[PDB]
Order: sequence, then C-alpha cells, then structure tokens
Amino acid sequence: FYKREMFDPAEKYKMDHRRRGIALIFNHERFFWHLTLPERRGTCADRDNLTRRFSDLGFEVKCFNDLKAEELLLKIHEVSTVSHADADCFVCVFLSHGEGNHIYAYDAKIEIQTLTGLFKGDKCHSLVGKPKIFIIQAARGNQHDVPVIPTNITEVDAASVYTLPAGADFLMCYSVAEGYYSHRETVNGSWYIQDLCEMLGKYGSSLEFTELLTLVNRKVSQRRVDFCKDPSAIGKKQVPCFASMLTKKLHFFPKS
Amino acid sequence: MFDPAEKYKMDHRRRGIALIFNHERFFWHLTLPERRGTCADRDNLTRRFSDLGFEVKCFNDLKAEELLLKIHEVSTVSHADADCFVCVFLSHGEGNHIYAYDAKIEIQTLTGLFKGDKCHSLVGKPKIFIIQAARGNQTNITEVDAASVYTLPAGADFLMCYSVAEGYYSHRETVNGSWYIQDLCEMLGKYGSSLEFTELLTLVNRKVSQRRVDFCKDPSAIGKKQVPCFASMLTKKLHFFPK
Ligand SMILES: O=c1[nH]c(N2CCCC2)cc2ccccc12
Repeated sequence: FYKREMFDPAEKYKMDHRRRGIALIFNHERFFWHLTLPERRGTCADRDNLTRRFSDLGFEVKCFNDLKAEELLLKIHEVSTVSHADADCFVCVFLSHGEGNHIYAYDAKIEIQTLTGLFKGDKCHSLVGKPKIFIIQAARGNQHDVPVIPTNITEVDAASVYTLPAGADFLMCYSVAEGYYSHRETVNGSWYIQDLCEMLGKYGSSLEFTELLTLVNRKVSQRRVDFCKDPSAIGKKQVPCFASMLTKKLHFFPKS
Repeated sequence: MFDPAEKYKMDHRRRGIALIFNHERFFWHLTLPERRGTCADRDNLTRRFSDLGFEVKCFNDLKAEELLLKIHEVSTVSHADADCFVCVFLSHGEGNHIYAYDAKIEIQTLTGLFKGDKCHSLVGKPKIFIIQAARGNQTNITEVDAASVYTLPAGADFLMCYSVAEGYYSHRETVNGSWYIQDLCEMLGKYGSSLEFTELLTLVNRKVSQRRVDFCKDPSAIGKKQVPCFASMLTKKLHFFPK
C-alpha cells in the first residue's frame, strides 16, 4: 500500500523538515517625530508573548526593534535570500502603525506587497510550496500630537491597513478589518496578539492553524472594554480576519 | 466554557437562501466584453447549493437599481428559521466594485445590508459571499482577465471568497465555465456535505493554483497563473451536514 497521486481532501503541508523555520518579529514602539505618530506602549509585551509562543512551536525567533525602513528592508531581504531548504515554513510579524497598503518602520512607511514579494516564487525557491505566514498588528495611529521633536490603559485605533492577499501558500493575518477598531492595552499588550498567543499556547500544537485563527476571531470579537474607563471606546468592536492563499492543512505538531 | 472546536448551529428548519447574480452582457456604454461560459457557472452553482439544502434564487443581468432592490428585499425578510446566507456574484469588477448590467455597485454596500444592525436574524450566522469578478478585457475558448477586485473582508461571521488575488489572472472557459467556479462546484459536490467549509475552500485554492498555464491554445495566456483566496471573519467551524 501507498498513496497514489490522487486528490486528497485532507492533504497536509509536510512539516517534517530538520527545522520548523524562522519567525521574524518587527517590533515598533516609537516613530521619527516628522511622521507625527503616537508611541505604542504595550507592544513589547506583544513581542515577548509571541517570542515565547513561536519558540515553543519550534521556530527560531529573531526580533528587531524600531528599525529604520532601509534596515528593515535589508534584514528581510537577507532572510529571503538564504536557503530555507531545511525548514517547514516561514513566519513574519509586524507590530507597528499602518495606513492602506503601508506599514510604518521607524522613519518611513514600506509597502506590504514589497515585503511579501521577496518570498514569492523563485525569488525564494526554497520556500515554494511551504506556508509563508504574515501576522500584522497595525492600524491608524491617533494623531492628536504635534509636529515637533519631543497603568493599564486601552488604546483604540481605527482599522487602516488593507486586508491584502499575497500569493500561493501565503497566509495573511490581520488584527482588524475595515470598519472595526484595534485595541491595545498599555501594559498587557494588544487584544489580537494576547488572544493569538493564548490560543497558540493552548491549542497551537494540535489545532489546524486556520482553525486556531478562527478561535482568535471569536475571542477578539467577543471582548468588551470597560464601559466605565472609556466610554467613548464604547461600541468600537474589533473583528480580526485572515486572508488565506494556503493550499493544504497546516499543523504544528511537535517535531519528532 | 470555551470550546476549541465549536461549530455554528446548523440546526434550523431551513438551510437558508443562496442568491446568485449572473451577468453575461453589459450596456454598450460600459464597453465591457460578454462573459460566455457564465451560464454554465450559474447552473453548476445552482445544483451544488441546492443539493446542500439552499433555496437558490438566480437573477440574470439585473440593472443596478433592480439588483440593489432585490438584495435589500432579501436582507429585510426574516432569516430566523435559517442556518446561514450565501450570495454569489458572477460579473466583471474593478477595485471595490462589481458591475451590474448598467452600472457598478460597491461590495461594501452589498455586504453592509447583512451586518448585525441591519439584519438581526442573521446575527451570529455565516454570511458567505462568493465573488467571480475580474477585469473585463477592453467551441471551448479560455478567456483570461487580470485580477481587479480588492479581496475585501466584511464583518463578524462573514466569509468573503474570491476567484483570484491581486497579481494573478482569472480564467473562464466559454463552454465549461470559470476555473474557480468549476473547481468550487467540484469540491462542493464531493465534499460539501462533510468537510469544514474553509478546509473545502483551501482545496479549491489548491485545485485552481495547480491548473497549468504552461501550454495555452492562446500563447498570450502562457504563464498567467490563477490563485484564489478567501478572507475569513468566521468565528466558528462551518459544516453543511445533510439536514
Ligand atoms: O488593494 C486594496 N485596496 C483597498 N482599498 C483601496 C481603496 C480603498 C480601499 C482595499 C483593499 C482591501 C483588501 C484587499 C486589497 C485592498
């Protein structure tokens, strides 16, 4: 007995490589004054939470704090051009503000398509047919701060980043969809990342990953702020979403 | 308590309504090409959704006002006895817009009609939009159109399903129908009644993206790959087990 090359309704990505793969985390807390963007207190909690969860799944995690755009591009270009032949998959997380198709680095914005395009096709042959998962916590920075050089609070940011797709075997995960609001607690971190990390810890090692993202959708969409603490946060619901171009089931069973 | 495997309750008296808006021809002033093969798509979809328990309603070449009127009428009736709601658009599109016969309509206007405040009886139920719409180029022939419609998200418990993502190309056979719709219907027929629906959509991703573009009867279409996508805001597992 063997498996003939017949359409399998339950096909899974092969997750038996020597290594799980790299998980990149781009963490942005502060921005060049000329961008007139507010700080993102709580993002370091998000970064740490993610590092622990992804590391327990076998990923090699690399974090970068407050990179300038050129440095960021350089770093991601460097990761895209090495061999991922011995890896199962690739994860890239952006924790920043954003606008439309753009994510903000420290000093400038970068087009998302530019970042994902580095891992397409034969630009990165050794990731072809492997899951390429981008996780994006980025929304509109509230701008009631000046264009001049300069306790757990929940900050509420309007969705601003387009929920773009990205190519075969890409999975694009967004903290929030158009019309909704992203929330970040200044000590505990983002609603989305907290709930993502909690599900990863509890179910990451067995649950099909888009099914886990669906759990995150439910958890986040059911959260309520105070109403005593911020009353105008009243009514600003958060609905995450994910755009999948995956072609197989994705699991993170513990590597043998 | 929290259930990691919770499913939408698909227990209601009826499965629900599946609306199909089918556009084959457009008013001359729009200068859009005909969509031969779309009638096969309409028929294929009707059979699949009907076998899944859906009350299917098809409308061919409605003008924008008629289309808006019809979908508003559907959004304002009670879906209290229904499991869910499906809406399919077969047309050309651009950005945020899908073409009716005479004019374009914003997708957000269409999905907004079924958001919780506007449609109480669908709150907490899957609302599934399937969109075969790309850029109209201005015996079985394969037509190849550039992706043009933004892969928009919609609200909680919406699932937005797109024939093609930015950078890729949608294909339609004049006799057999669209690649995306053909593969979707094929999967619906074999696995619709058992497989979790986003897992089924993943199969469709695989099926469409593996269709070779190496040797086209039209050398111009060589290398113009199709990759679909879906944007999920579902909050539970979705199955269409026989009612
Ligand atoms: O490219 C996109 N543009 C836009 N917009 C440009 C016009 C305003 C929205 C929205 C979107 C959403 C999901 C996926 C892609 C897109």
